[PDB]
Amino acid sequence: SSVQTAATSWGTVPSIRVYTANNGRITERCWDGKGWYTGAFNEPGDNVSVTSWLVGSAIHIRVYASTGTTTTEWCWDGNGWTRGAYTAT
Amino acid sequence: SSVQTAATSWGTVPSIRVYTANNGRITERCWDGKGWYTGAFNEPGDNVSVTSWLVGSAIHIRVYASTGTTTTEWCWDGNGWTRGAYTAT
Amino acid sequence: SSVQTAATSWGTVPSIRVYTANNGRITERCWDGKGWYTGAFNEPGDNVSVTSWLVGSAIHIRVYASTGTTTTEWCWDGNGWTRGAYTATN
Repeated sequence: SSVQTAATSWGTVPSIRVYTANNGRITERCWDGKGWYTGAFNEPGDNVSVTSWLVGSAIHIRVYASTGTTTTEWCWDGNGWTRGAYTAT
Repeated sequence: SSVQTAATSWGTVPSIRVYTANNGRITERCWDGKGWYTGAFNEPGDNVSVTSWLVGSAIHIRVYASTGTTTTEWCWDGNGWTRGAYTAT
Repeated sequence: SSVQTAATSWGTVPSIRVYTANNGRITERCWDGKGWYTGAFNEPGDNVSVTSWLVGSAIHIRVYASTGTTTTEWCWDGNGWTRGAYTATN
């Protein structure tokens, strides 16, 4: 029926990130005040959720990507996407 | 099969907005501290996500409404819902 | 197909809560800076969304749990999960 999205934003501009699960893969579109561009995030998933927080001006993002019942956390902490410690049980 | 929701909130009261995709249409329920009422947002979609931010006391909301793989951004900036610049590619 | 999740976070640590709808039930995993543990939230639902806000250091969470077209709001205000006033229509 349809793609599934998750969105987060931060700061005053703001920056926005929209994650889209489509056909088994999640990709990312980004707005930093001037226009939309494709982000670095690209991971398997049929479902996605996201949360983010600032430490000063530094953004931290957590993306929860699920296939089946297997949910992987992906972390942005300023220097690339890394696999997080999240486990579902 | 079940309806799909997205939620955002802001301020200290807080205000809450809950968007529900049901049978191809997304509608909005709103809480501003006293009770729930039906909001102005009404757009096609099978899937919904949302983010929001304050500029001072002014709320800005972005709702991402998807059908198929077609995602439309809807913007609240204080003066009605407008179509945003978001594109998926 | 897959499980469906919703996530929220607050504060500087931060605390994170991830809600997962799986096979008709929503459960909660929690991070408070040291590790992940299973939270108190456990309610029926095929779909979940969440929002939260701080009042000072006190967290308030609202989880919207849906089955069919019936959405129930669950509230955390420091003293257990309670059913909220949310209704989907008049």
